[PDB]
Amino acid sequence: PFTNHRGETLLHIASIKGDIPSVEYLLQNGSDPNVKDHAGWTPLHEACNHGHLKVVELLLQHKALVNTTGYQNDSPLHDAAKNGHVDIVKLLLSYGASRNAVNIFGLRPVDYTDDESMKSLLLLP
Repeated sequence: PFTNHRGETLLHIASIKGDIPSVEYLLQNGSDPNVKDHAGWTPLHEACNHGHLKVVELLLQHKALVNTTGYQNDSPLHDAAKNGHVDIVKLLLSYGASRNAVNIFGLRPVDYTDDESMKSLLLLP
């Protein structure tokens, strides 16, 4: 419940930073990873956007909802796809991330990449 003026918890902040010891300890001690700041971001959205694979994985192990819509209704998959984080796209998908989820613009994660390696995970062969 303790947040800064932007509604960010310590978990959000550690997830932005990719601070594994912090994320790990908070989650180990019962911090609910299903929590939004004022804008709509979950700690998972933040880790995916900033490329923090291990943090993403910890959040998922601790029951962070893989498909939650955040700011502009972006999924965690949007954030990872957007920012060219192929490893995180694979992980998210392995947890059941919705490949063709749409944000408020009606756009999919694939709509945010020209990368071949990224497109191959998000499209069918």
